[PDB]
Amino acid sequence: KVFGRCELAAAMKRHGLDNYRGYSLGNWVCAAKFESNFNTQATNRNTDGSTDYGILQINSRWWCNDGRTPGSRNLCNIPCSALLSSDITASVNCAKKIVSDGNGMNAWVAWRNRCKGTDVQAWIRGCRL
Ligand SMILES: [Cl-]
Ligand code: NI
Repeated sequence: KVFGRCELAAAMKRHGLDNYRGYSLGNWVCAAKFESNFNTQATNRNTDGSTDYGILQINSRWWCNDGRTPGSRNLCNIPCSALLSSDITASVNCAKKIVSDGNGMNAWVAWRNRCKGTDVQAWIRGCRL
C-alpha cells in the first residue's frame, strides 16, 4: 500500500507514535517519506547482505528474520515479510523497540540526514488528526 501523507500520519497517531520517546509525529512521517516513499512494500538490499523492509526500512540483521541473513538476531520476533503489510501495526511495534534501543531515531539514516533539525511539523500540516 502507498499511503498518503495525512493518511499515514493518522495511522501512526492511532498506533501511539506521536511523541513516542519524545519524537513528535512529523519525525515519523518524515522518516517514512525518505525511507520508503510511504510504500509498505519497499525492500532494499544492503552491502552486508541484510535487507531493509517496509515503510520504515527495518533491517534483517538485527530486527526481523528473512531466512537469508546469517546471524540475524530477530529482536522483533517476526518474519520480515510481516513488515510489508498494508497494516502498519507490526512495523510500528518493531519501530518502538528500535527507537528505545539507545540512539533514538538516529538508527534511521534517512531521518538523521534529511529530517533531524528540520521543521518536521510541516509533514503533518493540513492534516485532520
Ligand atoms: Cl532520544
Ligand atoms: Ni537502511
